[PDB]
Amino acid sequence: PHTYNLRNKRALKVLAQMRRLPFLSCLKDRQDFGFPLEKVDNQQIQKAQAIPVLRDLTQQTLNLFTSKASSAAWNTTLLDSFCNDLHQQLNDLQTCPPLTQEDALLAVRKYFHRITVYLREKKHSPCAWEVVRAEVWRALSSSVNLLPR
Repeated sequence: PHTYNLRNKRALKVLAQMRRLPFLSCLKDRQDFGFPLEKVDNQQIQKAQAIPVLRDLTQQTLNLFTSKASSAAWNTTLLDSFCNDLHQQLNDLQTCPPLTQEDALLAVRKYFHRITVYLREKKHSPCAWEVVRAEVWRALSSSVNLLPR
């Protein structure tokens, strides 16, 4: 609960630094992605079941930002930092309305698929990448709501 928070702080700091475009540059590309955990309380999914969901979320985020398209869209030093942070998060997690755990996992999958399809359909424009970066930032910030303190 504690270490996930700390390294997620660092991940969010770097992901905010990765922004290249001024705010409000990409209005015509904005897109509701329907992140499935935006309103998911800790009463809904407990510690035993939140950890797999967080693990899959971290894994899919790492996969997204370690693609070749990502290497072409973002500063390489910041990418190194962000990807390393996500991977450390993954190692920590592996060391150990959506309702159940399986529903959460499947919904997270479809959400990252919507992100992939959006980027393809937008031909990886800088604005599409910025829309995705801000979306992932909000998802990562929301996700900490599934851990107790």
